[PDB]
Amino acid sequence: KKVVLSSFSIIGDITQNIAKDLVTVTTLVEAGNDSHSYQVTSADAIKIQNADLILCNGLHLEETYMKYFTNLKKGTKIITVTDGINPIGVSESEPNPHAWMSLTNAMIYIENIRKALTALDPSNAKKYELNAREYSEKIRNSILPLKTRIEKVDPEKRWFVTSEGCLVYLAEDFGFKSLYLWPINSRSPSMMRHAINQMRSHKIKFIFSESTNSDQPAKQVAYETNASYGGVLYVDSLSKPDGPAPTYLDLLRFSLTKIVDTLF
Ligand SMILES: [Mn+2]
Repeated sequence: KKVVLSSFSIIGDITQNIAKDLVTVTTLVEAGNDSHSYQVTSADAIKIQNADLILCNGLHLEETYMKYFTNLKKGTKIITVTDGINPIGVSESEPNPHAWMSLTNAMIYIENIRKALTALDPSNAKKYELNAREYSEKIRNSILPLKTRIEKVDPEKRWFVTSEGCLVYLAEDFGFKSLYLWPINSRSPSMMRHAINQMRSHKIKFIFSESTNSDQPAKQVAYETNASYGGVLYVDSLSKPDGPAPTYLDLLRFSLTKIVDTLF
C-alpha cells in the first residue's frame, strides 16, 4: 500500500477524500500547528522516508521545512498542489499562500491531487476519477449557495477585512476587496494604520480574526474605526475533531457562513 504525505491538515483531508483508503494518507503539520517554523521531529522524518508521494501547497507555505524533504525514497516526487493558481502577492512580491480559501481553487487542489494519485497508482485511476468528481460536487453543493448569497451584498459593502491576509484568494474568486493587518502569521504598525484609515474611508462594518491568532488587534481596530468585531474564522488549519472545522469542506463552509452572516 502506497503512502502519500501531505504537508498540512487541509491537504491531508482533501487527499483522503480523493483516495478513500486506496493509499495511506499522512500529514506532516497536523491540525493546530502552523507551518511557519514548524519543527520537523524525528518521527516526522519517518513519515518523510515512508512517503511514496509528497503533496505540498507551495506558494512558500513550506519554505521553512522544505529542507527536510531530502534523502527521499527513490521515485518519490514532491507535487505542488496549487499549480495553475495565479499567485497573489503579499505587497505591491512574495506569494500569499492561502489559495485554498476559494471555491474555484478547491477544484484545482482536487484536480492536481487526483492527477498525482493517478500517476502514482494508475491501476486505481477509475476510482480516483470517480472520487474526485464526487468530492468536487460535494464542495460545490455546500459552498455555492453561500457564494450566491454573498453575491447579493451591495457593492459598497464588498470588503473582506481580516487580521491575517487569509482571504485574498476568496476576495478574487467572489469579486470582493480585502483589507488586513498582516499578510502571514508569524505584524507591522503601518499596515494597521492603513486598515484603520481604509475602514473609515469606506465605512467598513466588520473585521475578523482567525483561529490561530490573537483577537486583540482586530478588536482594537474595530474600536478605532467604529466598526464591529466579526469573530473568529478558521483558515490556516483544520480544527480539532470536535471543533467546527474538522474537514476542509467544513472549514470552507464555516468560514464562509460566518462571513455571509456578518455581511448581512
Ligand atoms: Mn496563514
